[PDB]
Amino acid sequence: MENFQKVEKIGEGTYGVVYKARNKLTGEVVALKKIRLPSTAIREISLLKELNHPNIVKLLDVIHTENKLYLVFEFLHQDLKKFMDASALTGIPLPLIKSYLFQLLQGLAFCHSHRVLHRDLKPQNLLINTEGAIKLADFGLARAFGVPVRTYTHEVVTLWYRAPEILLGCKYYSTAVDIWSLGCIFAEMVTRRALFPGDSEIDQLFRIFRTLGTPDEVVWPGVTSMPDYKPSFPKWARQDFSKVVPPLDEDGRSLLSQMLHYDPNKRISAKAALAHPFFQDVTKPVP
Repeated sequence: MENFQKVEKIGEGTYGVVYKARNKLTGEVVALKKIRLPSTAIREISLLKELNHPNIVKLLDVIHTENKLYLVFEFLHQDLKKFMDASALTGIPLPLIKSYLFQLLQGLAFCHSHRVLHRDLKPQNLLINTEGAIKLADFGLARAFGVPVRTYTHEVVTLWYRAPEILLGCKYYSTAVDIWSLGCIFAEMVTRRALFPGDSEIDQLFRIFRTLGTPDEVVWPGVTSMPDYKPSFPKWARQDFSKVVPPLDEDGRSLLSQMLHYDPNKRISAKAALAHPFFQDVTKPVP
């Protein structure tokens, strides 16, 4: 490319490496992602150039050159995974949990209003600044290519944040998949512990059943007709959420419960969740 100077590698996303880089012409400091290459990828990333929102990482340009796709992004400060790790002793304060959950729902509501799914929400894919904003990153190829099992580095793509409709092998995905993922992140921010740390598809599903109870045709009409559903699934009782995410207050447990509804058609929308009593006292603090 020979137009930007790489200052440092800052990450490996699902599809490619990411560099802090400095535009040699504009002095501009960017995040530069490089994906090794097909034409469908390029056309899909181009639609992202229009998906602008304060809670989506700003895509500044897309360059198809030399069997490579470079994405130029605005430069933020750290991923949420690092901030959660850094905070494991103290715990992220609630108003900041509340602020971040508010902003992510705002980002999802925008995406979902334009029928764009993230499909791979997780702390690794959320970027914060010093200003106390949080942003959706690493999405837009999922509609076309789905979610790979592994990264370009052959790292395992975590299942901890996958909706059960996906794990049970439904091949048509609603916006509800993102709400599940965000519910998982919410609980993790509170408890400083992954809600459903599965290491396999069936291990992920059984962790979900152990906490929320095994779904049946009552809670989830059609579920036992899912492609990968087995009548031989063990039948666990639903657990008290007071056990699951202490010491989250009643409004939090109630929002979370609606975010982890088994039936994607009963699961709260981004837009509904923004109206939830849990956000009545919402503010905007910083790390």
